[PDB]
Amino acid sequence: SDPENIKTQELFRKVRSILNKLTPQMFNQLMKQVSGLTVDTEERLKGVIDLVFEKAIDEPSFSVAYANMCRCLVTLKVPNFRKLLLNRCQKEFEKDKAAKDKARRRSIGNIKFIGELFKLKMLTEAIMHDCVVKLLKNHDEESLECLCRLLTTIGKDLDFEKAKPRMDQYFNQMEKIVKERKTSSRIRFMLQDVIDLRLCNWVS
Repeated sequence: SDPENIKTQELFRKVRSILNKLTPQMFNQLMKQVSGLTVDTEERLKGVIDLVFEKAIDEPSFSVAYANMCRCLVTLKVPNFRKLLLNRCQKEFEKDKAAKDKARRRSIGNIKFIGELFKLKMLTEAIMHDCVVKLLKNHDEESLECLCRLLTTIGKDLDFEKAKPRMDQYFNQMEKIVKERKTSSRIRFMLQDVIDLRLCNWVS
């Protein structure tokens, strides 16, 4: 395409610039920055979105920022945003199903980001369940703490009358992890907190 290839180039560079400020940008400045972008193509929206995930995978810690970034991009029409997001998210999942004990570390980062996106309504409760199942699968301290923090924050939202059964199972799997002391008493107290919470109808 040649001349278009040039604008797609500048777009991507502008987006890498936005993401590459060593000091995470807050929402307001994000809206002004994103308004200086031209995402007029699906290949472009998908590329920008890819750029964001790649950054969020490198610095999971700033996933609140990147999620806010995404929150700004969803204010654009292109010849369907959440769809590309979901698709992009399930990519890590559909790929995680394929030191594969270091994949857990990367998995924790991704889930933190995905959870940040879910908190801004850009993702489905269905993908959160995938996350929970993935966290229970790996029963290491990091995964469990991620699980405890996640469920503490979004637990009741996921706890819908129709999801009650799967949630019932998650929590019974956690109690089992407690009962068997192959985990630190610390993680065991954290686990018992999420269980206490739920038993208390998610009221503190």
